[PDB]
Amino acid sequence: DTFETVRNTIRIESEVDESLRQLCHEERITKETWLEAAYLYLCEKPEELAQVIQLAQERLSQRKAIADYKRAKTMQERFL
Amino acid sequence: TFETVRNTIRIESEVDESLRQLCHEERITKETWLEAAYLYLCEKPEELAQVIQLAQERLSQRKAIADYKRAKTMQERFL
Repeated sequence: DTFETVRNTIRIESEVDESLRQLCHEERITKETWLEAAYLYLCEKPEELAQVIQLAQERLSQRKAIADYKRAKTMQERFL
Repeated sequence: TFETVRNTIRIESEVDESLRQLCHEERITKETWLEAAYLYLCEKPEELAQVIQLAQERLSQRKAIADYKRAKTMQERFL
């Protein structure tokens, strides 16, 4: 049947990753599959997915900060 | 003429705890030191441009730390 698969590389915060990876192992699931289940479940619970979205971009905005921190702290030692 | 301006300062934690340790064991106050630091470095352009650059980063540093603090704290009750 028509069931292709698409490959992309994913980076997750360590504390969350080694907990999701533990849940996927705790229940005989795959990381790529738990994401699929969540996305299909939330996509049909729209008032709930809206909260996930704002949480996601607030995690990305959070991510830029942790990066921009090291962006500068590295640039500091180039002068200190 | 001689006047003084009363600016409130917010110094990074590790450095502040180190300047106060310097001035206490030197018979100095951190504000006179700041006067001395500026008066020294401004007469020496090439080194000024460096402490400018170190500052430019020292501020980008803390303003990035500010973006993080606000992002998590809004997540914290966003659940």
